[PDB]
Amino acid sequence: QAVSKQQYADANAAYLQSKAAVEQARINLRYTKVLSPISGRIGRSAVTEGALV
Amino acid sequence: QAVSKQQYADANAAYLQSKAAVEQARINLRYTKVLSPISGRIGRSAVTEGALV
Repeated sequence: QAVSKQQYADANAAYLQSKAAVEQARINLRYTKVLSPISGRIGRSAVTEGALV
Repeated sequence: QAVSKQQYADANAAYLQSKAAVEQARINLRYTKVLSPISGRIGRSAVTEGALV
């Protein structure tokens, strides 16, 4: 009881936002490595280095 | 828990200071009527009107 319920609430809210932001950012980072879904013969790239995807 | 214990302690302390300050002001104000301690004969006033005491 050294702080109000509100102050704890506000601090807990900010934390939950941060937790969320991390998890999304982690997923996007993981997607920077475009991986093969299967083993097989890959063909031609429809995309050249330096292109925007 | 809408306020902390410190906040309440501080409000309680300010209130109690107020009680003490009213009592002292009441006392000062009662003393502006200077009263005879006993029945008897009074002589000369050693102090005039308009004097400082």
